[PDB]
Parts: sequence; structure tokens; C-alpha cells
Amino acid sequence: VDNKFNKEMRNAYWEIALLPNLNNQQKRAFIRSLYDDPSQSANLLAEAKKLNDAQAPK
Repeated sequence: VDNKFNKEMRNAYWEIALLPNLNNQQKRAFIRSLYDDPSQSANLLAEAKKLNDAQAPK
């Protein structure tokens, strides 16, 4: 990590945005959460997908 692992955030940024069933507040919340605590990036990303999988029909 020369400057910073910003690349990881980029992936989770758009990947989360891709899910269309996440509540408007949740979509903005997780993406902002990255800045709040980059250490949880892997968790937040997984957590975001969890909301997608859960809120999704069937």
C-alpha cells in the first residue's frame, strides 16, 4: 500500500450501487460507511449484499 488501498473502496462502491432493491437510505449509508471505517470495507460490502439477498423476493 504505497498511497492507500482506495481500489478496494472503488469495487465495493459500485458493486453495492449495482443492487436495485437496497433501500435509498441503505444504498447511500453503506457507501458513506466506507469512509466512516475503511477497516470494515470487506464487512460492509458483504453486509450490503446481505440486504440485497434478504430484501430480494422469494
